[PDB]
Amino acid sequence: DEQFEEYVQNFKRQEAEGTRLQRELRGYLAAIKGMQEASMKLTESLHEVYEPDWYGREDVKMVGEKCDVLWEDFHQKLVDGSLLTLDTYLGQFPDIKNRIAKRSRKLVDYDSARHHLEALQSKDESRISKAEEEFQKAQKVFEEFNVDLQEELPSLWSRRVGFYVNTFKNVSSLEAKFHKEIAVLCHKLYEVMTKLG
Amino acid sequence: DEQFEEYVQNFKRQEAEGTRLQRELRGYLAAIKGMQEASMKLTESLHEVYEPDWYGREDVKMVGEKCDVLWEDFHQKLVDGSLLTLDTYLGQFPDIKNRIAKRSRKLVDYDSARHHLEALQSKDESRISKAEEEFQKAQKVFEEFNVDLQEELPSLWSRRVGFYVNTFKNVSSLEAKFHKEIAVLCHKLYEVMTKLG
Ligand SMILES: [K+]
Ligand SMILES: [K+]
Ligand SMILES: [K+]
Ligand SMILES: [K+]
Repeated sequence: DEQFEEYVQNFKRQEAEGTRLQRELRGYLAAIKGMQEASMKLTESLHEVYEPDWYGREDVKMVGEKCDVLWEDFHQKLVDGSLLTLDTYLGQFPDIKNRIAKRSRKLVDYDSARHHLEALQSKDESRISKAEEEFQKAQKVFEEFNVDLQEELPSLWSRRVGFYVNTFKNVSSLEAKFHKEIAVLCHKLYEVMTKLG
Repeated sequence: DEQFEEYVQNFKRQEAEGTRLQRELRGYLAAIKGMQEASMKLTESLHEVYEPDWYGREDVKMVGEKCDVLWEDFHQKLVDGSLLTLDTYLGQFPDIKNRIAKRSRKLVDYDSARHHLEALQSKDESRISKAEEEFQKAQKVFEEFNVDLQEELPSLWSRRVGFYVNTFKNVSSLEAKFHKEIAVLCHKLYEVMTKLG
């Protein structure tokens, strides 16, 4: 009885952790959009202070071009990857929410239909059998909602540990390939600057 | 005469390019502060979803720690380096601005004192000599402002090309060392995640 109240405390928590992760992942993606655009303004002012063309304009426009492409693709891979995966995972929660509440009421109706056992503690056989049909009906409805959730709540909580683990794995790996690749483009820009000065 | 008007058009432009570069460099630094804090929130939610301690918490807290240090130091090196250098360079402009205007008026006073040559086209010797003292005085004042600026305006415009060049050199080099170093820390996080899953 109290074992299910423990599954609810675990569900309501797992839901908060997940919506918090979505918030902070939307915060991280917005900031990446912010450094991309801010970095692009900086490269554009360089392109203005370079006319006509001196000591490698073709190796400045190319660097500035594929830098924007790296930022552009990295943001999108996080949007279409780890953010979408987290949205679909959180979409599981509103239906389970409605059913946890439905079961709770179906439990009251079961316990009210059951406590009406005073009827068979006199008896009117036509009213006993009428109450039996309303008790058996209440027991089958409660057990339909309860049987499913008793499985689904500890089964969602189990895939929780490996869910946060897989999200951060794919994020850190997209980061690593973006930072390792942009570091090279940044170095090419430096090497073109040293050619000038 | 018109050669100095060309030095002013070059000064007023060089001032706009510089204030624009400061704007866009303050934009780039603000966004870096934004990705640092957003990345830190993301690592903090990981630290929450990790209790008690499993498959390397000491190699997650360390990664998250020195990631913040890289972001922290990179932002500061741009603040104390290339942004300060650009602020001090732009601080040269308001005084030169005041003197370009001062000279322009001193030129009118010179030309008004000079055009008063009609006095020696009759003559009153006491009024000629009085006008001479006011013409010679106006010529020495104009030439004091003009001689300096005739040097200082093409001398500031010359250090312009190599100024933007040195700013972007130091920026791209701080970027490159930050991105190359964070790419390694990001990879360590991935390697600790794979250990778990
Ligand atoms: K863009
Ligand atoms: K840049
Ligand atoms: K901080
Ligand atoms: K991260």
